Amino acid sequence: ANPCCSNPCQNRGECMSTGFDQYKCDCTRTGFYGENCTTPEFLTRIKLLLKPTPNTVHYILTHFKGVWNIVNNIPFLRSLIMKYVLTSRSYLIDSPPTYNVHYGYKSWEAFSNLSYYTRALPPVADDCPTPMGVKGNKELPDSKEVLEKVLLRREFIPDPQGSNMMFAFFAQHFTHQFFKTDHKRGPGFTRGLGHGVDLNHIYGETLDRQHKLRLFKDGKLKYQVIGGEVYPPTVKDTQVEMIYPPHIPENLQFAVGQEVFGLVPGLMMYATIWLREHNRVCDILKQEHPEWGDEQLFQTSRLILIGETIKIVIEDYVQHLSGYHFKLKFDPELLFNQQFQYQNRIASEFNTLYHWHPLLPDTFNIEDQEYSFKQFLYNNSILLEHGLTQFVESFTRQIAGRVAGGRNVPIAVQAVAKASIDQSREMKYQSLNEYRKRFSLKPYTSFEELTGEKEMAAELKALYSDIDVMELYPALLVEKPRPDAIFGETMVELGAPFSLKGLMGNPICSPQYWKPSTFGGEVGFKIINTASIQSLICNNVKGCPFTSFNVQ
Amino acid sequence: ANPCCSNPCQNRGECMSTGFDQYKCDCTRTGFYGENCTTPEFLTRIKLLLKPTPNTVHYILTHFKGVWNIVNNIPFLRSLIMKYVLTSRSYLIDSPPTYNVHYGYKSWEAFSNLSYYTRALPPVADDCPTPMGVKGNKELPDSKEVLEKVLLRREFIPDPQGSNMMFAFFAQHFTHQFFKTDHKRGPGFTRGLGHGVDLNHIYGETLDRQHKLRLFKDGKLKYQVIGGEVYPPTVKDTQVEMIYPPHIPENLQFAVGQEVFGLVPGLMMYATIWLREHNRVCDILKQEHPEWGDEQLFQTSRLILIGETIKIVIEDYVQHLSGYHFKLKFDPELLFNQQFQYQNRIASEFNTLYHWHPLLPDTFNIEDQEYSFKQFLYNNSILLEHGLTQFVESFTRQIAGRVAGGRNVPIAVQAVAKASIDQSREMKYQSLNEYRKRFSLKPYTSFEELTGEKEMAAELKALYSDIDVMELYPALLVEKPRPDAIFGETMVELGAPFSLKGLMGNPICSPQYWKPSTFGGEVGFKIINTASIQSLICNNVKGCPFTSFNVQ
Ligand code: HEM
Ligand code: HEM
Ligand SMILES: *[C@@H]1O[C@H](CO)[C@@H](O[C@@H]2O[C@H](CO)[C@@H](O[C@@H]3O[C@H](CO)[C@@H](O)[C@H](O)[C@H]3NC(C)=O)[C@H](O)[C@H]2NC(C)=O)[C@H](O)[C@H]1NC(C)=O
Ligand SMILES: *[C@@H]1O[C@H](CO)[C@@H](O[C@@H]2O[C@H](CO)[C@@H](O[C@@H]3O[C@H](CO)[C@@H](O)[C@H](O)[C@H]3NC(C)=O)[C@H](O)[C@H]2NC(C)=O)[C@H](O)[C@H]1NC(C)=O
Ligand SMILES: CCCCCCCCO[C@@H]1O[C@H](CO)[C@@H](O)[C@H](O)[C@H]1O
Ligand SMILES: O=C(O)C1=Cc2cc(Cl)cc(Cl)c2O[C@@H]1C(F)(F)F
Ligand SMILES: O=C(O)C1=Cc2cc(Cl)cc(Cl)c2O[C@@H]1C(F)(F)F
Ligand SMILES: *[C@@H]1O[C@H](CO)[C@@H](O)[C@H](O)[C@H]1NC(C)=O
Ligand SMILES: *[C@@H]1O[C@H](CO)[C@@H](O)[C@H](O)[C@H]1NC(C)=O
Ligand SMILES: *[C@@H]1O[C@H](CO)[C@@H](O)[C@H](O)[C@H]1NC(C)=O
Ligand SMILES: *[C@@H]1O[C@H](CO)[C@@H](O)[C@H](O)[C@H]1NC(C)=O
Repeated sequence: ANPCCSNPCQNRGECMSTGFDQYKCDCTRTGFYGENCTTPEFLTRIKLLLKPTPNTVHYILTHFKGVWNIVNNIPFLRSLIMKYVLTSRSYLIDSPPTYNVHYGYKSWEAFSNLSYYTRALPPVADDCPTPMGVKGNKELPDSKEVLEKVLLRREFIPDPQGSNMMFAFFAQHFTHQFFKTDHKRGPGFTRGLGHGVDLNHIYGETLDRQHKLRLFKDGKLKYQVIGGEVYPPTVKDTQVEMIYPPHIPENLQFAVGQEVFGLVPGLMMYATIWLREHNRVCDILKQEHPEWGDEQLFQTSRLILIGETIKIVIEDYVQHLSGYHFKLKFDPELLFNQQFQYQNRIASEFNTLYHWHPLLPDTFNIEDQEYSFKQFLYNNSILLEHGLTQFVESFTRQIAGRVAGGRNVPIAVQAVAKASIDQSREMKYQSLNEYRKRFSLKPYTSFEELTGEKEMAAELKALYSDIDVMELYPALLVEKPRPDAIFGETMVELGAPFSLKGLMGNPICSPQYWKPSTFGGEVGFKIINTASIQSLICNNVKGCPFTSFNVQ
Repeated sequence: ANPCCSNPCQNRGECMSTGFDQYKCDCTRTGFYGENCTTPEFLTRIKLLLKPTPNTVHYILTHFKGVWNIVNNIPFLRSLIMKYVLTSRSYLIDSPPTYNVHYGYKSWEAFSNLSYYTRALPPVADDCPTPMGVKGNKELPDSKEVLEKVLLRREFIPDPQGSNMMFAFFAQHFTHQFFKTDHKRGPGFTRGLGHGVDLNHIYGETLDRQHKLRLFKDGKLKYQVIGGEVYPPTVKDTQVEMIYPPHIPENLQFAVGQEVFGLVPGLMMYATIWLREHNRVCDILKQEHPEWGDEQLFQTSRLILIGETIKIVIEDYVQHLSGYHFKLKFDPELLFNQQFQYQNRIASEFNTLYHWHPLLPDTFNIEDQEYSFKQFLYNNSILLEHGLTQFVESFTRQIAGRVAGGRNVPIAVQAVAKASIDQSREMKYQSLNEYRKRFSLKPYTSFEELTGEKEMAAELKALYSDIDVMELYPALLVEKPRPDAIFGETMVELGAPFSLKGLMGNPICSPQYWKPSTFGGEVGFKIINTASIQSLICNNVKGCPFTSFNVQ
C-alpha cells in the first residue's frame, strides 16, 4: 500500500509518501533531478564518463605488478593512492547513521538507540505486497531449497587465493567483537555498543566484566600457567560468565572477553595470543614508566592493542584478501586534511555479508590429527594437547574454503546458513540488485550473469523467476568470483566501505589521539606502527614459528 | 610528585611523565616545539601577528552598525562571516572527546563511558602538592568566604543588555536537557546520555518514559485541558516520575519530559509551550500526510522541534546574548565543504560556566503580584492562576540580573553558588588562567585586571594571594564585563565553542539528514527555517502576545 514500496527513487534519492497513493523523491545532493532522481546534472554526466567500473579498478590493482613495485617504494605516491582508497570508499557510508530494522525513515530513535545494527538500505515496509516491495511472488522461495541447491558443499572447494586457517579464525575472532547479535531482542539488535574495534572481545563489554578479567597489578590481565604455558584464567577463578556446554570441566572453562570464544579452539587460540600481547605490552610500558600505576598501564596497553589490531587488519588481513599488488597502509594522517567522520555504527548488512562459513574445512587438521566438527567444537583439550606453537604451524598450512562461487557451505553448519537467509527476510532486506545500486554497481540482468555459469543459475532462476527478486546473502555465496579470487564484486564493494569506515573511524585515528603521548610515548607508538600478524605470533608463541594468512 | 603537576606544556602540548621526576611534552601539531612547546614554528609566528584578540573582534562585531547593516543584506557575505564564526570556534573543542574527571590521560574508558561529562582540561592529579598543581597554598580559600565577599548580591544589578525573564527561563529550560548531573554518581557524571539537543526534556531520556508521555494518536503527546487551556498531563494519569514536594496535590503534579521541571513555574511555562508546539506540528504533518501513522508523526515532529530549537537558540537567543550587529544564521550547509565532526560530548566546564543564577531577580513579578522565591518554587498554581499569556507578558517586561561584574548572586540560592565552588574543586579543576590559555586568551596578571575594579580585587587578592591560583567559576561571575555587557571575555570565549559545537554537531545538521524529506517535506522543513521565539509564542499562546529576549 505504501507508494514507496517499489523503491522508485534512484541514485540515493529518498522516497516519501505524499498521500495514500502518491510519492515524492528528494534528490537533494544526489547529482540528479526528475521525478525519480534519474536525470543527471551536467557535471554529473562528466563524472559518470570518467568513472571506471569497480572491475576495471580491481584489474589494475591486481595487475602491473612491476609498476606497483615502483609505486609501493615512493612514499608520497603510496600515500596518495591509499588516501584515495580510503576516501572513495567512506563516501558510500551514511555517517551519522540513519535507518534500522524498525525505521525506514530517519528518526531520533534510529539515530540514538545504540542497541540496533544500522541499515545501509531501509527495510521494505510491512504493508508492501511482496517481500521485496512490489516484485516477485507473495513469498520468497523455500530457504531450505535455496540452501540445498546452491549453498551446500558437495566437494570441498579450496580458496584459490590460498587463505589458510590462521586467516579463517582471525576473521571470526576479530569480527566477533562487533558482530554480537542480541538474540533476546532479534536479528536487528547488537550487544556490541562500541560499534567497532574496541577489543571488548579481550577486555569485556562492561566495566564489571573487565575488572573480573584484570589482575590489578602492572596493568595486566589475569592468566594461568599450564605446562609452562600462559593461558586465560578459568571461570571458577574469575566468575566471568562464559558459554560452555554442561559437560565441560571447570578447569577447562577458560574465561575471556567474549563469552562465546570457548566454543572453538581456533578462537581460544587467538584469545590466548592477544592476552599474551597485552601483558607483554604492559611489561614494555612499565619499563618506560616505572612511575605509572596499574590503571594507566592497563588503559594505555588497551589503546596500543587497538592500534596493532587496525594495523594488522589493513596491512596483513585486508592486504591478503584484496590480492592487490599495491601495498595498503595504516596511516591516520592521510585523512587529516580530508573530510571524514570519526565515528561508526555497525551495519546489519555488514554482519550478513560476513557470514563466511564456506571458509571452514571438512576437518580441522592439527599435527597428525584430523578433527571433525563434533570433536573440534567446545574442545579446549585439543588446544592444551598440541599447544599454541603447533596450532599456528598447522593452521598456517591448512587451506580454507572459497567463499563466493557457490556450493561450499559445510553441511555441519547448514542451520547457520539457513538462518542467515531466514533472518535477512525477517529483517525485510531489499533485493541484491537494490543493494548493488546502493553501492554504485550495475544491477545483474540474469542469474547467469550473477554466477558466471549455467547450472546454479538455472536452479536459482526456477526458484526466484526474476533476477530483481534475488536475495543479497545467497547471491554473495553464489556470485562469480573475481579471477582466482575468494570473493565476487558485490562482497568487496559493500564490504570494503563498511570495513574501512569502522577501522579509520576509531577515535585513536583522530588527530587529538594519533600522537605518541596517547600510547605512552614513541616506544608505545612504535608497537602500533610496526605491528604485523607475524610479529604478533613471534613475540607471543613459543619458538616464534613462521605464520601468514596464506598457505605457503 | 607527578612531574606534570605544574602544567609545564604550553599551547596544547601534552605532558607525559618519563620517570618519577621527569616529564616530556608532546608538541605534535601544536605549531610549536621545544621542551614545553613554547618555541613557535615560522608559519606559527606569522599567524600570531595577524591574529586579532577576542576583545578586538568583539568590538568590531558590536560596532560599525552601518556596515553590518549592509553585510547582513548580502547573503553570500553573511554566509561567509557565519561560516567563519562556526569554524574558528569549533577548532577549540576536542572531538572525539578526551579527558574526564577520572582520566588526565586518554583512555578507552574516558572515550567510551557516556555517563561522564567530558573535560576541556584534564583534572589536576591527586598526588599534586596543591589543589591547582604546584602553585598556591595546600588549601584553596574558604568557599563561604569567596561566596560572601564577592558573589552574593547586596543590591540587584540589572543586565545592561536588557535580558528579561523570558530569556532567563529559556536558558534554564533549554540547557537543562543536557545539564543533568547524576548526583548519585558525582558532579562529573551526567544523566543526559544524548550529550546535546535531543529534547529529552520534552520527550524523556528513555523509551519507557516517552511512551508514558505519548497519546499514541496522531503522533501527539498527552495533555489536559484546564479552564479551556492546554497543559501537560498529571503524574497520576501518566505514571511518569516527577520531583515534587509531598504537599503538592496530585492534580498539580504536571508530568513532562524533565523530572525537575515542576520545581519552577517558569520552567513549566516553557514545558507547556513546547508541548503545544509538538501537537501543533503533528496537526500540520497529518494534514500533509494523511497516510502516516502515529509513530512517524511523532518521530518527524520531534525532529522538526529539534530544528526549531537550534534555529531559535542561534538566531534569537545567542543573537541577543552576543550583542552583535552581525545577524547570526542557522544554516547547516555552511559546514558541508568544511572539516567538522557531527558529534559532541557535554563538557563539565560548560556546565560549570552556565550557572547563571545572577540572572534571577529578588522577586518574580507576574501581573500585579510579586512572588518571593519561597512562594514561586514548586508552585504551579501561579501558572494556572495567571495563565500562559500573562506569564509571557510579565516575563517579557521583567529585567534579569547581570551575570559577570560581581556580587549579583541571589541570597536565596547561595547554597547553589557555594556548591559550584566546592564541586569544581572536588572535580580537581585547573585554574582560571590555565583555562584562559586553553582557549587562546591571555592569562590575567592581577586581580584588578580580572575585575576591572579595586574593592573585590583586593578581597580576592587577600584570599588567593596569587592570580594564577584564582578559580574559574568565581572568576566568571566577578570578571569585568564587556562594555554594557552581561558577560566578560572568559565566559564568551569558553562558552561559544562548547555551544556552537553542540548545536551544529547534532545529526540533523549532517548532509544526509539536512534535507526536506527528513522533516516530512518542504512544509516541515519550513517550520524549522522560519522558527523564532516570537513565532513559537505566537502559534502557541492565546492572543499571540509580543515577546522578546529583551526588555522593551
Ligand atoms: C569455526 C567454526 C564456526 C562455527 C561452528 C560457527 C557457528 C556459528 C553460529 C551457530 C552462528 C549463529 C548464527 C545464527 O544466528 O543462526 C554464527 C554466527 C556468525 N558467524 Fe560463524 N561459525 C564458525 C566460524 C565462523 C567464521 C570462520 C566466520 C567468518 C568470519 C564466521 C562468521 C560469523 C558471523 C559474522 C556470525 C554472526 C555473529 C553475530 O551476529 O552474532 N563464523 N556462527
Ligand atoms: C529559577 C529558579 C532557580 C532555582 C531555584 C535554581 C536552583 C538550582 C539548584 C538547587 C541547582 C543544583 C541542584 C542540584 O544539584 O540538583 C541548580 C543547578 C543549575 N542551575 Fe539553577 N536554579 C534556578 C534558575 C536557573 C537559571 C535561570 C539558570 C540559567 C541557565 C540556571 C542554571 C543552572 C545550571 C546550568 C545548573 C547545573 C544543573 C546540573 O548540572 O544538573 N538555574 N539550580
Ligand atoms: C532500543 O530499541 C529497542 C526496541 O524498541 C528497545 O527495546 C524495547 O523496549 C521496550 C520498552 O522498554 C520493551 O517494551 C515492552 O513493552 C511492554 C508493554 O509496556 C512491557 O510489558 C515490557 O515489559 C516492555 N519490555 C519488555 C522487555 O517486555 C521491549 O520489549 C524492548 N525490547 C524490544 C526488543 O523491543 C530498547 O529499549 C531501546 N533502547 C533504548 C536505550 O531506548
Ligand atoms: C562509567 O564509569 C562509572 C564510574 O567508574 C561506572 O560506575 C561504577 O560501576 C561500578 C561497577 O560497575 C560500581 O562499583 C561497585 O562495585 C562493587 C564491587 O563489586 C559492587 O559490589 C557494587 O555493586 C558496584 N556498584 C555499586 C552501586 O555499589 C560503581 O558504584 C559505579 N558507579 C560509580 C560512580 O563508580 C559505570 O559503570 C560506567 N558505565 C559504563 C557503561 O561502563
Ligand atoms: C542583603 C544585603 C547583605 C549582602 C551582603 C552579604 C554578606 C554576607 O553575609 C551572609 O549573608 C548570608 C545570606 O543572608 C547569611 O546566610 C550569612 O549568615 C551571612 O554571613
Ligand atoms: O575488512 C574486510 O573484510 C575487507 C576489507 C577490504 C577493503 C578493501 Cl579496500 C578491499 C577489500 Cl578486497 C577488502 O576485503 C574485505 C571485504 F571487502 F569485506 F571483502
Ligand atoms: O550558547 C550560549 O550560551 C552562548 C553561545 C555564544 C556563541 C557565540 Cl558565537 C557568541 C556568544 Cl556571545 C555566545 O554567547 C553564549 C556564551 F558563549 F555561552 F556566553
Ligand atoms: C519513475 O520513472 C518514471 C518517471 O520518469 C515513471 O514512469 C515511473 O513510474 C517512476 N517510478 C517507477 C518505480 O516506475
Ligand atoms: C576433545 O579433544 C580431545 C583431545 O584431543 C579428545 O581426546 C576428545 O575425544 C575430544 N572430545 C570430543 C567430544 O570430541
Ligand atoms: C619549560 O620552560 C623551560 C624549558 O625551555 C624550563 O626552564 C622550564 O623549567 C620548563 N618547565 C617549566 C614548568 O618551567
Ligand atoms: C502558591 O501560589 C499561590 C497562588 O498563586 C499563592 O497564593 C501561595 O502563597 C503559593 N504557595 C506558597 C506556599 O507560597
